[PDB]
Amino acid sequence: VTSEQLLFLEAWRAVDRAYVDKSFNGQSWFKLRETYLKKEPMDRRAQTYDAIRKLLAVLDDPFTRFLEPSRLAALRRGTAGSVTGVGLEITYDGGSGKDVVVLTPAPGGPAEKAGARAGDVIVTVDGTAVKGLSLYDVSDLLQGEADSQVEVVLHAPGAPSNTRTLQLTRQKVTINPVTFTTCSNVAAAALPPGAAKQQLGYVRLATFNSNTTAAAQQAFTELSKQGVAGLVLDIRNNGGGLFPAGVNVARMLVDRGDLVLIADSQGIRDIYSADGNSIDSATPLVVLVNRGTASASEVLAGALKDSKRGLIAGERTFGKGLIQTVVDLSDGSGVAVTVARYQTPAGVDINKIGVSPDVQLDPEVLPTDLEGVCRVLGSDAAPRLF
Repeated sequence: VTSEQLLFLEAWRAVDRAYVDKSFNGQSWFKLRETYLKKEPMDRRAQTYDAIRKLLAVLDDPFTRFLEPSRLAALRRGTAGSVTGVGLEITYDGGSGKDVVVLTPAPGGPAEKAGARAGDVIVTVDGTAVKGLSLYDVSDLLQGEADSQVEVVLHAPGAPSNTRTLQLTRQKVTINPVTFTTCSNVAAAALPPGAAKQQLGYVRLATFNSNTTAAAQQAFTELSKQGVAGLVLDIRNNGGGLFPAGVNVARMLVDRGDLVLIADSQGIRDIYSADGNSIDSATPLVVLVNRGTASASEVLAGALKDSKRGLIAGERTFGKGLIQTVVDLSDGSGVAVTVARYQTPAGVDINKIGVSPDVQLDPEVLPTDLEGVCRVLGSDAAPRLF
């Protein structure tokens, strides 16, 4: 057994042990391993890399890929530079014919500005058809020199005809995780049953990152302090990002019971529950969501709904429920692998299904800016949130 063969095996093993589906997409994982060891050239590192890649492909899971030591490192050093993008976070389609689609059009970003919406299929990036490419490959296409341009062609799902050809200028897009306000003189159409007052606390979590937690905490604390009659938690177009932030937020609102299950073809492998340490467990709550509501955000929504902590209003969410992790190799290289799936507290997959609203509403109706928000809520055509 050579060093190179030993390395290929670390990769094969990473999947053998961690993969989400222990039937390996109806393939004999073990048979593959032996076959490859006998048939695939692996005398030089570069070739062992090709072998791993070839191996990973049989699973037919676009999220599962191999990463070379440099790319891994660079992923890691990540976010920094004059490297800029177009305000687009991506993922693959919720039922894979293939497709790379928009996950999140960053608020006030180029893509956003141009009309790109969550869920839109990306056909090409500067002439190259992106279908089936690694998300890493795609990110690279969209990324580039500061203030430079790139052509993105997209179409609405199921309408390859209805395409739009975006000419985008690459620029850093700073984003804020949390904003909130108190809306006063709120219309009644918008108040929870029996509101002592016409005031709603509004909390906008546009993103789940490392800053979300502290800002959300503070927000709920103040609002509770003010005794608003109801809370509006807006997670529309929030790609999810940081899972832990999603859980911390949910613990702020739900004081007991289960929040989210981590499952695979084995059964439940892990679970996250309330820790009892909430900020507000009593003010009536409504959560705004939409098709751009994904991953950690959907976990939050699911927890709020299933526990009966709040109603869900808007339109069904993204349905992005897979969990990928990177397994590092001795190499310094790594295998990004899908290892689990989020399920709601009720035992339902987030993947494909998403979170469904209790109050079906046009998710467009409400603005995202504080002023505009209070304006629509305190008005004649204020949405019937509750």
